[PDB]
Amino acid sequence: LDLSVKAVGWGAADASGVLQPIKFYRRVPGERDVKIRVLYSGVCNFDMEMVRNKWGFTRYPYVFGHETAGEVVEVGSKVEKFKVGDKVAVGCMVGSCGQCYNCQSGMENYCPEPNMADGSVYERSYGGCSNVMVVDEKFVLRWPENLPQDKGVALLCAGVVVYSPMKHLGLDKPGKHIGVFGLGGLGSVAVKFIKAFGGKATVISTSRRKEKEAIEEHGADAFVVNTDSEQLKALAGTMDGVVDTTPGGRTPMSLMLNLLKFDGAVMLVGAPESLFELPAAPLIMGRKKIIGSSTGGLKEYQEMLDFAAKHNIVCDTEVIGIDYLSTAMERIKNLDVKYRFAIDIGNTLKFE
Amino acid sequence: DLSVKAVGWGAADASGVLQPIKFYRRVPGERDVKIRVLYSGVCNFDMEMVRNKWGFTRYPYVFGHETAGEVVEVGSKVEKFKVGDKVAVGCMVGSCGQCYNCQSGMENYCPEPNMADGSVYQGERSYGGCSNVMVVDEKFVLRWPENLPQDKGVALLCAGVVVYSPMKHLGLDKPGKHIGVFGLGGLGSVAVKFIKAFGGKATVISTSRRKEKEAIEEHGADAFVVNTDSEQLKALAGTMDGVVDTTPGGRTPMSLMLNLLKFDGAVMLVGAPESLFELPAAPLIMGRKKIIGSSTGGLKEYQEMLDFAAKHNIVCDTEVIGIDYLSTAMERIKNLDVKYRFAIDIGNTLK
Ligand SMILES: NC(=O)c1ccc[n+]([C@@H]2O[C@H](COP(=O)([O-])OP(=O)(O)OC[C@H]3O[C@@H](n4cnc5c(N)ncnc54)[C@H](OP(=O)(O)O)[C@@H]3O)[C@@H](O)[C@H]2O)c1
Ligand SMILES: NC(=O)c1ccc[n+]([C@@H]2O[C@H](COP(=O)([O-])OP(=O)(O)OC[C@H]3O[C@@H](n4cnc5c(N)ncnc54)[C@H](OP(=O)(O)O)[C@@H]3O)[C@@H](O)[C@H]2O)c1
Ligand SMILES: [Zn+2]
Ligand SMILES: [Zn+2]
Ligand SMILES: [Zn+2]
Ligand SMILES: [Zn+2]
Repeated sequence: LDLSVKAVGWGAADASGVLQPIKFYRRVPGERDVKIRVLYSGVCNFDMEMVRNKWGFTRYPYVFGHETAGEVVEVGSKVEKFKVGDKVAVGCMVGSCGQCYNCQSGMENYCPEPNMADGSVYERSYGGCSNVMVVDEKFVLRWPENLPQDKGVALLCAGVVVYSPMKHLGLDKPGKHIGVFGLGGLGSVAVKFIKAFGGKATVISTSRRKEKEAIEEHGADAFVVNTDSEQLKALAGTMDGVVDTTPGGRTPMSLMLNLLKFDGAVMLVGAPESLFELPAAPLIMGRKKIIGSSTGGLKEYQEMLDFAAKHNIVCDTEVIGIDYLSTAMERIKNLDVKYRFAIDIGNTLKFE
Repeated sequence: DLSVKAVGWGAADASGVLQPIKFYRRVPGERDVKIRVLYSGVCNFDMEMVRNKWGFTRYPYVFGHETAGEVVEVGSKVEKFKVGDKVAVGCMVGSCGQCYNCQSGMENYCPEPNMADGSVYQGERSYGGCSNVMVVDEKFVLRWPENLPQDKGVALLCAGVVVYSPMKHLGLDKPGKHIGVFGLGGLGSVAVKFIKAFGGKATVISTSRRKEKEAIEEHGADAFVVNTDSEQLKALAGTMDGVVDTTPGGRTPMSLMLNLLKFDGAVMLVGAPESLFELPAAPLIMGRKKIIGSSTGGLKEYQEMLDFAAKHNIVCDTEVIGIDYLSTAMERIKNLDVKYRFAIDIGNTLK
């Protein structure tokens, strides 16, 4: 009896970054392992850049996927969390050292030795844009019954990235006024989380066309175009926090600091592109802070999903077949999707 | 009503030529404390303010945010201070008293602070503590601990509070923490001494190789590194819970300070802003690191800081001078030729 787990995934074989199918094996499920039939895989800006090795974290062959939703088809004998049939998800990590202070305190995303699903080096692994995953139960998330997997799968990226810093800073309280720069996947979900927390959300966007969806769909309290200097001046000193989802350096730090109240925080989550110019005087005079954040701990992933489910929050998602992946990447780059693609792996990814 | 006849030192205009300035203080109201000034600290801030370096200076200008003296009179409703008590006044003599910051004891972040030296941070016209007498609302008067000398201690009102406040806010005032300190002057040296007394570890990064001995032997630093020693700094990557930057803003690379931090580390900027920092986002994001600024402290923090310094016998290295040396002292302050602060003996030399 051949036990091996045959898999196929999409990514790049070479540094050229040309998208291709990649055949490989998953390990046989150990006693604590969960074998997952992948139903949906999110794709985002991060994946699009990783395939071209924008940041030097990519090892080839490279199968992307840090946004994975599926169903349990097999469990190891000592698995307690999940049974066959259960809907589950996997985020950016499939392992950590488990003995460092970060791991002990539930911040596995800041383990010095993370085991990334897509194998990014910042074990040799293949990501969730594949037919099947085998993952230790610790790193598998329970999927809430009331969330659809197709529209929800992007929460694993869009959701956790914004939820984690807001919780860390204690901004997830009623009454807080939070500004959000850039209304894409992260931006839109941030607005929806802020409203559900009982806060007030202001959107600053480069796209005037997004006013309607910001106000009418996401429930933002205000929408401001980034070039509207007089309106931005008027919002000086009004925000408990600012969430910057724009590429690092594309929004002036001086603007973001000026919008903050005393003790306010700028939360940088966007991909670094260029240096910020940082004036010290606003930080010092206002005891303001700038903080960065990447993904979230395992607990935060689960809490985020449970929260989204409670308030019926999803990410605006376009569901596509695997054969459209090349075009999807182009649309991601051109900011021509509202706001994320989800790949229907379960129905469209096939062998040979 | 005006009453108390007063003399202070400062400048009449932007030339910054030091002179005596004659004025009157108000009669103590019911909540006021009249203070005979015994010592006044002077520092970089004062030296620059007299020349209006930053445009905050209103003339005539009598500096002094580091004032220690004794109570000679109190208003009828003051109970906390009695005649004869040793006291101090810091940078503020008033605030709006009704904003969230004021209510939560962070008067230094009131939108409408009343500065001792009258610097426009609006704000009421005032003359600072480099004067023979002060009249101050009891709320803004500090109790001076008996076991600290006023002459060597008065600089704590500036050097001490500025570094103590952010470390407390960030929870860095705990045993085991490793804190880096850029610039070993008044703030730097006192920071080291606080860090050690908190039970932490202090590394000093300085531009002056000659300060190695005093850093280790006098202040109790665990390590000393020259700022141009790239290889040593590389080796300290990822070791520090916090970095205190006392250098002028923009003089220390932000990339260096971020690189020195551990996961969840904080950069604390307290130095006078001079030029923009270049901020790379990647270290912040990857390490969940933070950059914060801080200015002076709340009234409670001033008092806690003094009480703490007293408990551990912490003072600032101070050169005590007469008022007639003030012109030369300003020059030495600018040339970084004092270890590390001047205190003026007002009580005995200002007539
Ligand atoms: N920290 C983490 O853990 C983490 C994890 C995943 C992703 N990220 C990063 O988070 C960022 C946002 O993710 P996303 O999926 O929402 O990205 P996205 O769809 O590529 O862009 C989000 C929005 O940012 C604004 N924007 C994009 N490019 C811009 C530019 N050059 N100048 C100014 N504004 C620009 C646009 O908003 P408007 O149309 O409103 O102007 C756009 O809709 C990306 O940089 C991504 O790499 C970070
Ligand atoms: N945030 C606040 O509330 C507040 C309040 C008062 C003062 N301050 C500011 O805090 C800073 C420190 O005060 P201080 O009285 O300790 O200052 P200082 O005696 O003028 O300078 C302190 C030390 O900083 C270093 N330094 C000075 N100029 C430098 C330069 N151009 N480049 C690099 N390093 C330089 C030197 O250390 P090394 O010899 O070791 O290199 C010097 O001994 C000043 O900028 C002061 O204005 C802030
Ligand atoms: Zn670990
Ligand atoms: Zn993603
Ligand atoms: Zn106030
Ligand atoms: Zn001072």
